[PDB]
Amino acid sequence: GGGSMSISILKDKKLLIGICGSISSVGISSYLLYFKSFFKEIRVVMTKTAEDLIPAHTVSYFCDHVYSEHHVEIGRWADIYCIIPATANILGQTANGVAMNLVATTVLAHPHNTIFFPNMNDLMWNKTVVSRNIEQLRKDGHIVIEPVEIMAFEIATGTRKPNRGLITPDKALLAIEQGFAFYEILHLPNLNEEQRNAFIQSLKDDPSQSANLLAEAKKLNDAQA
Amino acid sequence: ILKDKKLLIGICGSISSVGISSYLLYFKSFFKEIRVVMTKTAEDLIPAHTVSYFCDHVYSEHEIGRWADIYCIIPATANILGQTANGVAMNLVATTVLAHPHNTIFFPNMNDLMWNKTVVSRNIEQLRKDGHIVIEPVEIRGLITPDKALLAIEQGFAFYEILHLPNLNEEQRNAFIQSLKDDPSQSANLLAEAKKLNDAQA
Amino acid sequence: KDKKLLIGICGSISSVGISSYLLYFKSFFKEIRVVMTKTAEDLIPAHTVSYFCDHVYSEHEIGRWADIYCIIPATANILGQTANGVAMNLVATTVLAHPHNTIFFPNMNDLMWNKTVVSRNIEQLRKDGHIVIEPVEIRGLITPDKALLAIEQGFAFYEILHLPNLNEEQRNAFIQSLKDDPSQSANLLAEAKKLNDAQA
Amino acid sequence: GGGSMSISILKDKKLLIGICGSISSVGISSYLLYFKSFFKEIRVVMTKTAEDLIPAHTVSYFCDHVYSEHHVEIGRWADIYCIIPATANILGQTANGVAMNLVATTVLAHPHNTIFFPNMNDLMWNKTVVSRNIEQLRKDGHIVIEPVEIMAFEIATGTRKPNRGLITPDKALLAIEQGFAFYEILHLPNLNEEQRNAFIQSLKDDPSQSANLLAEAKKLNDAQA
Ligand SMILES: Cc1cc2nc3c(=O)[nH]c(=O)nc-3n(C[C@H](O)[C@H](O)[C@H](O)COP(=O)(O)OP(=O)(O)OC[C@H]3O[C@@H](n4cnc5c(N)ncnc54)[C@H](O)[C@@H]3O)c2cc1C
Ligand SMILES: Cc1cc2nc3c(=O)[nH]c(=O)nc-3n(C[C@H](O)[C@H](O)[C@H](O)COP(=O)(O)OP(=O)(O)OC[C@H]3O[C@@H](n4cnc5c(N)ncnc54)[C@H](O)[C@@H]3O)c2cc1C
Ligand SMILES: Cc1cc2nc3c(=O)[nH]c(=O)nc-3n(C[C@H](O)[C@H](O)[C@H](O)COP(=O)(O)OP(=O)(O)OC[C@H]3O[C@@H](n4cnc5c(N)ncnc54)[C@H](O)[C@@H]3O)c2cc1C
Ligand SMILES: Cc1cc2nc3c(=O)[nH]c(=O)nc-3n(C[C@H](O)[C@H](O)[C@H](O)COP(=O)(O)OP(=O)(O)OC[C@H]3O[C@@H](n4cnc5c(N)ncnc54)[C@H](O)[C@@H]3O)c2cc1C
Repeated sequence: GGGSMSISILKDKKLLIGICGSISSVGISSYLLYFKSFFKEIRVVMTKTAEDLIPAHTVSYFCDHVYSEHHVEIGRWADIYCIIPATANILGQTANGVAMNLVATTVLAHPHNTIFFPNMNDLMWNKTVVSRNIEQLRKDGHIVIEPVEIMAFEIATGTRKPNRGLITPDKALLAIEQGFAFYEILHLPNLNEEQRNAFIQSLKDDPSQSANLLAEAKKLNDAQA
Repeated sequence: ILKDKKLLIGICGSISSVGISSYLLYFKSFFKEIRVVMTKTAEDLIPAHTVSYFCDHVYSEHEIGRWADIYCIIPATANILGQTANGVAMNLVATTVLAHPHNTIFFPNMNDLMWNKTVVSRNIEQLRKDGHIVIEPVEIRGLITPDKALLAIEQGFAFYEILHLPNLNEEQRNAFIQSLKDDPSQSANLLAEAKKLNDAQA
Repeated sequence: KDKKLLIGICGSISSVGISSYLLYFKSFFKEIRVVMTKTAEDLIPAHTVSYFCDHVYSEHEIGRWADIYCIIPATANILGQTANGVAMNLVATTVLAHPHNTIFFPNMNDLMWNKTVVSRNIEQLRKDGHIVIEPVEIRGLITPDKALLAIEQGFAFYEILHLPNLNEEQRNAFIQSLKDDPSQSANLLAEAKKLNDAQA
Repeated sequence: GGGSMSISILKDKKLLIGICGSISSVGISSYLLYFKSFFKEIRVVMTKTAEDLIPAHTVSYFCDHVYSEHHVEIGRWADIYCIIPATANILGQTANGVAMNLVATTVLAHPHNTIFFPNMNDLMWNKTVVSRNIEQLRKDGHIVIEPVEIMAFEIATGTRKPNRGLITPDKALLAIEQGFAFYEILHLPNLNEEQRNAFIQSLKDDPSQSANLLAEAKKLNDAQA
């Protein structure tokens, strides 16, 4: 199924997007504008390197507000906290509980969990620490959306090298929907392990079903209070 | 037939400048060398250091007309059209139009409202009467895609080159032009045939 | 006629008194915003002008926000820019970004006013659909009340001239009554719209 | 054997040296100048604290170029990336995949592995986290050259306390040669565990043999393709 199918569950949600210092951040509007018609309100928090690549005044044209590091309530303001693109550095900080910029701090100050969208060249992606930190973030309850292997321009080399890049805005929207349904189903009180793994396994096989799955998981929740 | 030429791209203060990389990278495999000159508003939207990752050099408002073999302004604002159409040159982008030998290819980009303003159409027609080329935008009204932009650049180069062949006559001149306005992907084959009829009639 | 009015201030000494106009316009329009050039800000700070209107746009959207865009006072430079399609400051740009036409209130000394290029730019602006209110010989601005009457008259001019499914008869009938009583603009235009939809 | 014996393998190599905020950085010229006659080209990337101790304009007198934090291609530019002197902080960042300055980022963006030269007083060296991070860097494939116990001036105390200091420029040059031969031999395709451990064990017993060892390990590589 498609991406614009579980729109229901994002209709009233506040989305906070953290932008890190990756060259793909220059194109973040393609994500922002696409998300704009699905959430109640979208705000952005940026690192300094992201601001050096693309100014906060530019990003503000594509969302409701931009938080710059020159704001500790934004983690509670957001219903969904998504970091895209996420650098190896933000993964290292968040996986190790270090919070030196507002994006990494928002991970700790945000109530539930964070959805990361890593983006780096294949060289950095194959470093041991990066994989270790990804797996630590996953074990701590955060969600790390896998990038796709493509041949993109390498800023460093001026030629096309192998790069681990972002999924399209619709596949990202599906990833956010799926992840939200993941956390909500995982933390429903009046359910047992078999029904919970039943709802989770069908989310990993068809994420466009998130709306229908979550909607049914809530009604089996109250029926079993 | 552009692998020999130096391409200079001037960026003006439009939000579409944030996507200029999509053009720069695409052009990179067709021209000998691509450099960029920016306005201050364009730099405020997207820094010159960011653009530099996608080209050979970026000239900021902090010679280049003669360096370029082809000068393309993309995106072009209404203001840059008003300046160039009236011979006013207050930033480096407009000045390069005056300092560049031959003609300039403009890629205007504006909302549908500004495009229908009388002064804007007047300035477009003035630029066209002065020998410059103004590429029409499409409805998606935005800029054409990088592949169509490349075809338009090629077509414009072939236009100016055929129009300024010395020992050729009006009928064959419009003959080479009319087949370019009907098939721009033939620019390589037509221009190559126009030069060999040139020396054959010396 | 509770439309939104945007006023552009150019670098003229008369800008120091722009409040006398703003306040007067404020007593007719419910919402008034101002956009300034840098020179106008050097003469009178934007924070000072902000005491007399709802918001001041500085050089440190608004064309579509405004229903009526009026440049007062307008310098020779702003006339040269707007007449030639050149937009180098926010005031001149708003002329291009505004959906309809602009009302200019030129203010300059008689020397600059009698220069050929200035008259040429005025006539070019008029030929392009913009309205240029004539100054008085003192060459200064008309009083605020007459300025408000001129703004109403100009707005109704453009609105009546562009009625789609209405004919030259009723259109010239609504126009001739505007040149004789501009304070009737609100009553005239309101009657022109209802004859509009009645003749769809 | 001596240090100027395996010069062959550095003749065509580009060396990037990262300087961290240690007082020994004030004397880095003794290393730079000594290395200058052995590599094709030597560039430097500095942290802010290193720049506070010794200005980048001063270091530029002793190498080909100085990268200051006020440059993501330098990791691919370098053939060999060496961090000297390395602070406890740079070890903490690199061991945990955190990249907040250009030196630590270059570790991730550099294609192979990094050779660290730690330098700190004996007090910091005996902290548990420092040893843990050293061992983590070693387990992740990086090389950490051991400092030597001496009695040096303590900036903090104005008297001589025990300090863990750098090896001489020639022993460092040997360490770089040895480490380069280590990685190259470790990643030769057409070799088996017994021949590889044979080449490695003789590198740990005589590093001045690196040139002869690597040269032979390549010719047994192609002979076994
Ligand atoms: C053009 C370019 C593209 C890049 N693309 C990628 C990529 O796709 N993937 C990838 O993994 N890496 C990439 N990097 C490297 C990455 O930017 C560095 O690792 C950087 O240090 C991490 O940036 P960040 O936005 O995650 O955090 P940053 O906020 O950038 O943290 C480091 C930077 O922030 C500033 N800073 C100062 N104090 C602090 C503080 N207390 N907390 C936080 N920041 C501080 C510093 O000036 C420093 O440059 C790129 C670098 C460049 C120059
Ligand atoms: C987000 C945004 C998007 C826009 N998109 C479009 C569009 O698609 N189409 C369109 O026609 N118009 C657009 N405009 C309006 C356009 O930017 C203005 O008309 C502007 O004056 C055009 O500038 P330019 O890039 O043509 O040349 P510029 O060189 O930008 O023209 C002069 C401008 O540059 C700055 N500048 C020049 N020299 C200096 C200096 N020495 N110091 C400081 N500042 C200096 C000034 O602030 C001035 O506004 C847009 C404006 C904005 C804010
Ligand atoms: C005391 C005083 C009295 C005046 N009286 C009159 C009058 O009676 N009538 C009249 O018509 N005018 C008057 N002017 C304005 C003056 O005559 C000029 O015409 C002035 O440049 C008008 O500009 P502006 O008001 O439109 O402001 P703006 O359009 O903002 O003027 C442009 C300003 O930006 C700066 N600038 C320079 N280069 C650039 C660039 N490339 N891009 C952007 N900005 C640039 C300049 O310093 C200049 O002041 C007066 C000015 C002063 C100081
Ligand atoms: C004179 C002196 C000598 C020292 N000698 C030693 C030694 O021999 N061994 C040892 O282990 N420690 C030493 N230290 C302590 C060490 O400098 C600190 O731990 C320091 O924070 C690490 O410096 P660095 O060069 O590794 O990284 P730094 O780049 O120095 O990181 C911290 C410093 O960088 C600046 N900074 C700001 N934002 C960022 C960012 N996003 N990323 C990186 N840096 C940022 C800060 O101003 C801060 O002071 C010494 C300190 C001093 C003052």
